[PDB]
Amino acid sequence: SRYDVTLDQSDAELVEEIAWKLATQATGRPDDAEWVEAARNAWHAWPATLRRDLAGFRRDSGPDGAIVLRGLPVDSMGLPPTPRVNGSVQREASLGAAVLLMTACGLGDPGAFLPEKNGALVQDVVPVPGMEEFQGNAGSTLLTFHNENAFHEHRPDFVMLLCLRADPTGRAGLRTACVRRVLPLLSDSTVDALWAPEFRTAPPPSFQLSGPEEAPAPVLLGDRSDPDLRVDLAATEPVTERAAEALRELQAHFDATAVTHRLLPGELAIVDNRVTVHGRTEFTPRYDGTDRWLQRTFVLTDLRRSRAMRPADGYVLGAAPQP
Ligand SMILES: [Cl-]
Ligand SMILES: [Cl-]
Ligand SMILES: [Fe+2]
Repeated sequence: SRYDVTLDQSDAELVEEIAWKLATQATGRPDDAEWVEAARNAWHAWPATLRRDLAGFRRDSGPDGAIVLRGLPVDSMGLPPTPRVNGSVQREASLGAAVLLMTACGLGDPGAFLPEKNGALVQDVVPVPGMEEFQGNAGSTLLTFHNENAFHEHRPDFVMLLCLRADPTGRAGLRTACVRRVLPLLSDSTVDALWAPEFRTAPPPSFQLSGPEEAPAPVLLGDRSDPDLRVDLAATEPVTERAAEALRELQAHFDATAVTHRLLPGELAIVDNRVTVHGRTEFTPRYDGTDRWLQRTFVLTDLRRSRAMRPADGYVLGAAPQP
């Protein structure tokens, strides 16, 4: 399978060397344009085999709309305890930030949203005490299936998750479900419903004090046989009864066809957010610094499209127009 790639020893050693040099020698820090520029240049030093694998995935993300690469460099012996605060982000140069931002520049460009993790390009995904029931990074309850930032016009094209520390408890796993697997299984009425403009996905309160009551829109987008989708099973509200039934059937088939991944250190999951939803199983964190630790970076395949939301042609998307 070209969607599960283990680095051979030589390639893993070359990537480690490149990542260390970037992390230690590049001027500035990960969120600075000059550091992203260094990562972009560093990406082109990677082994050609890996660049070819990623280019292949970008061109065709396959029936599960996801790839896992294994054997990437993480400083396990140097890793501090897993962070325990909401909004934990990687502001300082590190091996993890190097790996993520280099890969981001290979697939497109990294990006982030000002109202989410303060627009940090490399974001920690860790369980936070008191946030157990929360539908987000910090929770440890069941995270229902969603496209990342489904409400947003310039939502991530890819979501990348690098594992620094595995969940020691064995109950946590990333779940990904692709529309390619479910579409041929869906009943005709459900398919019709999903193409109809009968679903409202409002932005979360963090993204606006508020205004424009979101116009109803379809869940399925683009080609009839190979559509994209835009859904959040927590946030998307059906406007009609048939839309409600359709979401229930959609969820059922996501659950039935989802791939569940327990990531290990040095493993990088890349999800095609145009065709694949993700979620996470419930688990019981230890909250003792040994818990699951992933770092996340979003990729925009055509950064240019979001320029109106990126002051100074930066990597942080805000808002506006207005009139
Ligand atoms: Cl490209
Ligand atoms: Cl996992
Ligand atoms: Fe998510």
